[PDB]
Amino acid sequence: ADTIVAVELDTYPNTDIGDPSYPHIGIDIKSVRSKKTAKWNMQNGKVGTAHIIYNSVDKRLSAVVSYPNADSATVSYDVDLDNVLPEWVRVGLSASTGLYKETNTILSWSFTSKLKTNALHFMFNQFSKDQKDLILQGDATTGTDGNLELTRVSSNGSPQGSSVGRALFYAPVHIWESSAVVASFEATFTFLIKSPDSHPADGIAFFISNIDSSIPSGSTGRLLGLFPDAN
Amino acid sequence: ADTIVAVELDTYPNTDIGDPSYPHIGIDIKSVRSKKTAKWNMQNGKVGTAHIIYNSVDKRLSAVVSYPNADSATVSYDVDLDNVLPEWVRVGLSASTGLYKETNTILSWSFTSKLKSTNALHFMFNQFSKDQKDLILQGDATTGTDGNLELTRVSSNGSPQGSSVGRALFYAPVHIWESSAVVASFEATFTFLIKSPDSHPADGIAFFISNIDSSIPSGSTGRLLGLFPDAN
Amino acid sequence: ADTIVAVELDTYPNTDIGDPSYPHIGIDIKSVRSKKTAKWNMQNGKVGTAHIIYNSVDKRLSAVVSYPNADSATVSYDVDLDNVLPEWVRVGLSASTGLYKETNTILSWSFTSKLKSTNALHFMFNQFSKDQKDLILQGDATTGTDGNLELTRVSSNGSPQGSSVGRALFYAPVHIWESSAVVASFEATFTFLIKSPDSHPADGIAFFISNIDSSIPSGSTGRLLGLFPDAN
Amino acid sequence: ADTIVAVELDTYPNTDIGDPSYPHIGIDIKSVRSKKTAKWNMQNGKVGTAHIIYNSVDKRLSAVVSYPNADSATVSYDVDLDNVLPEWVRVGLSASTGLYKETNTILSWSFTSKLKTNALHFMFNQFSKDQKDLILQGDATTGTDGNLELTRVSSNGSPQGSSVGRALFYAPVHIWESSAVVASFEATFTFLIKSPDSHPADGIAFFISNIDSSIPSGSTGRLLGLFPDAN
DNA sequence: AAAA
DNA sequence: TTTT
DNA sequence: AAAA
DNA sequence: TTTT
Ligand SMILES: *OCCCCCCNc1c(NCCOCCO[C@H]2O[C@H](CO)[C@@H](O)[C@H](O)[C@@H]2O)c(=O)c1=O
Ligand SMILES: *OCCCCCCNc1c(NCCOCCO[C@H]2O[C@H](CO)[C@@H](O)[C@H](O)[C@@H]2O)c(=O)c1=O
Ligand SMILES: *OCCCCCCNc1c(NCCOCCO[C@H]2O[C@H](CO)[C@@H](O)[C@H](O)[C@@H]2O)c(=O)c1=O
Ligand SMILES: *OCCCCCCNc1c(NCCOCCO[C@H]2O[C@H](CO)[C@@H](O)[C@H](O)[C@@H]2O)c(=O)c1=O
Ligand SMILES: [Ca+2]
Ligand SMILES: [Ca+2]
Ligand SMILES: [Ca+2]
Ligand SMILES: [Ca+2]
Ligand SMILES: [Mn+2]
Ligand SMILES: [Mn+2]
Ligand SMILES: [Mn+2]
Ligand SMILES: [Mn+2]
Repeated sequence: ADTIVAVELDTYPNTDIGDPSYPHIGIDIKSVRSKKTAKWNMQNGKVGTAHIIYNSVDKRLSAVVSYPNADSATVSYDVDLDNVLPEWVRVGLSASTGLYKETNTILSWSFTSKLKTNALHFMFNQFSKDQKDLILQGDATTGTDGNLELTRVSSNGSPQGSSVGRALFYAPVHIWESSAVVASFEATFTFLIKSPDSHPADGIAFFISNIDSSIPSGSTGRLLGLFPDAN
Repeated sequence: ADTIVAVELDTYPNTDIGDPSYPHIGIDIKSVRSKKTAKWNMQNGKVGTAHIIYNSVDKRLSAVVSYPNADSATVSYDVDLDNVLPEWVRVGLSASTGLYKETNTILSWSFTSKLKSTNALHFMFNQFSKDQKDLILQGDATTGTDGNLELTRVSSNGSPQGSSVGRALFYAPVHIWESSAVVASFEATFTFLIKSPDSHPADGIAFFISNIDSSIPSGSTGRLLGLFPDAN
Repeated sequence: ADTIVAVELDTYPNTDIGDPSYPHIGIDIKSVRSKKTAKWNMQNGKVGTAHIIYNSVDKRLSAVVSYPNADSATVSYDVDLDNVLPEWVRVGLSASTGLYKETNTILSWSFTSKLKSTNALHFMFNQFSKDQKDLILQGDATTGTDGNLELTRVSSNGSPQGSSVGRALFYAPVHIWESSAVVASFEATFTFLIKSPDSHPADGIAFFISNIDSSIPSGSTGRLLGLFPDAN
Repeated sequence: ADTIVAVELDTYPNTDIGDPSYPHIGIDIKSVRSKKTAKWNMQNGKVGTAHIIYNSVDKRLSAVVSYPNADSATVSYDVDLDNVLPEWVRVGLSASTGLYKETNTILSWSFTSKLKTNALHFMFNQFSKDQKDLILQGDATTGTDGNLELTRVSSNGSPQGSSVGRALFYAPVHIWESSAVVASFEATFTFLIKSPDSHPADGIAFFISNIDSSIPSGSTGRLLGLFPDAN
């Protein structure tokens, strides 16, 4: 299948599949059962911020998710992405809903990759009606107040259940080389998760994948648009 | 047909199509007949450097080509690329040979594009791998040979072949202008090594912005530099 | 005296010194009498944005000032800063009030300078701390008030004071031009909030490049914008 | 005294002060006795490259020193620079010689700092005769083939013993804030260490210090222009 | 995350 | 460097 | 880093 | 908004 490494902003605890009993951030390595998690105090309708970092030296994938005027959440997992991912990858944001639902609004996404030096950088602070350096998969859309809406939102602004959508940057990234001195990537995105319901689901993920990655069929809900099963 | 705006490093004067009677740098807008040129003192087998710049304010496309410890060459043309290009483009390097030949070696290529309605794209190649998947290679272009980009065919001994044409396009489309936008800018830098046995080299290198789906137009070896289907 | 090149956001028309009879943006070169101006539709209490650009190729200094969902203003002047400025400079924001007054609030300031003989300097302020040690604060300028830079004096209730002048210079000198150099460029962006009770605001904000040792010239409140010792 | 955190490229083993019996790279925290070291195969007269990285998340200071076509060296030490350094600092390169000598030539120096976002970046690939965004201390000089020569080199190109010199970037850097989400810095420099003698000494360091840092008197040789004593 |  |  |  |  697809090979996936993601940082999940999981809003809906699924204990059936190893999620803690609380909204959490996790590092996922080729499984939705996160290799490490941390408690995350998600804030309904507040604009939040995610930072994902990694290098070839420390080989440590870390993330930090923040809101204005509140303690942030942070998770870290030592993994050699030489041993998980192919040298060439695409990077993306994925989001899903199931029985329960939420807006998965992205307001900004930036990415920097360095490899010795070769460099790639992009920054989206607005998203146009037809954003041709993005590959939109499933329910993802652009042009709605200059935002990226990963999951379906009706004309009345109401979020839909059983939705899944991703956004991949068009150009493949060189993420690791055998004969390389230093490699690093940084990712930042701002998100707005809103539910009128007292159960928000299912969350957002930054993800690196094989270039040809697709939404695995039925990967709505707990699977967050990343995984075909919950192993 | 393709819509093309290029900065040509033209090494071979083609008088049949308006090229001056000397190696020149020029701005080409939907034609190989440059809108403006300048004398260029090309140095056979010396590593040279090109800088291309533009913004939505001055709407002036300029370029500067340099060698170590020698006077540079410069050309400038006022053009609104809002009126010339589609909003969405790919950026590339093209090179060709014909009857006469030269190595069209690229050692480095960087590109920065910024657009405030800030959105930004930046890439920098200082080495090129055997399989460079964020480049679309067209015709004879190849990567992996001493970490370089070889736009036109080169034998095992580095000896250049005639009647060759190749381009390299960055994979991701670029937002180069928007109607509802305050400031847009791009800069491009690349280093090149043009080498010929004999003091008769051809045909040159170009930085080019095109429609995303741009391909090497049929027969566009030699004078046409991998950009133009005819010489209008 | 100080050697000054500025882009003025002049809110108060001073006819005694050649200002047009409207709020304007202008290029000032060693004089408060702008070398060129343009009408500027200032918006009282709206967060606005300024972009200043220049390169050694076009040798054209341009600026663009914008508000949300409204036509921008633009001004451009051809000047060789090789002939005007010293090689080594400091960059700054200046603001002043006189008889009439306004908040001169800066919310963000970024600067990029590149010079190939590539040498590069980049800074970006999106928040400003209580003690910002990579800024040299001159006169009434202060930091820490809601993470902003307040160039001129503002009461506890945000009410602006008259007869105020303040500047903020980046601490490190910038290499803005070299004799033996191929390409040099700088860009500057800052966001500002100009607010007055009453439709009579004064006196405005400027991005400025100066001799490293530049100080607020004596008496340079009001029309002189913290830049000029007299109005020549 | 001055507060110093450095990555030392130590070419001369001083066993009297805890250096291993081989040329090494080390992390120094307010002492020349490195908190951690690693074997370094220094190459006489070859242009080498150093990378220093750190973030507020992993709070891990790492470095990697490389030459063309040879295995690199890398060292890492977990330290919270909130607890070592002041919020405001200057960054610099220091080099020294003693009884034994070497050219301490710097050909390039770049630095990036990010703090949430506020950012500082500089890159020197050439150094002019009068480089006014550098504070040169002791024997450091610029203009000699566009290089930075940290220690004294005679008119005949011969390196001098008992030399010490540093180069600090002019503008102070915000390296950590109490109420901050993410902070990172990256540093790259290329160096050319050459000795006609069979004993090269004493090495090069990237260093962060109090803004007002000075060459401690007699910090030639083993002390590398950083430390007043060898505790 | 709160009630059965 | 060939062709008018 | 090599010899005493 | 005052002064010619
Ligand atoms: O502090 C945490 C508050 C979250 C609400 C507490 C849980 N409430 C709850 C559960 N728990 C079992 C979860 O599995 C059933 C839901 O499965 C479907 O819905 C989710 C959400 O969209 C999705 O991940 C699945 O794939 C599937 O579509 C209940 O049954 C209940 O109520
Ligand atoms: O013995 C000294 C040789 C020096 C070369 C002289 C070049 N001739 C020349 C021209 N105009 C005629 C050029 O046409 C050449 C034929 O064109 C073919 O070759 C070129 C080079 O690859 C290519 O551009 C064409 O498309 C075609 O393949 C001058 O003005 C001048 O000098
Ligand atoms: O009741 C409606 C009031 C509207 C204000 C009218 C402004 N007057 C005016 C001028 N020219 C005269 C301006 O001189 C004002 C005195 O100058 C002092 O105040 C200003 C503002 O701080 C400052 O620039 C000076 O340096 C000095 O402090 C027009 O053309 C126009 O309109
Ligand atoms: O594989 C490693 C090869 C390096 C040479 C082997 C050591 N040779 C050596 C020593 N060892 C004792 C070192 O302390 C004496 C030198 O001290 C003076 O010189 C150094 C170098 O410039 C400096 O760090 C000190 O501060 C002082 O100036 C010898 O005595 C000998 O020979
Ligand atoms: Ca879940
Ligand atoms: Ca030609
Ligand atoms: Ca005025
Ligand atoms: Ca030592
Ligand atoms: Mn989970
Ligand atoms: Mn031509
Ligand atoms: Mn004015
Ligand atoms: Mn040591």
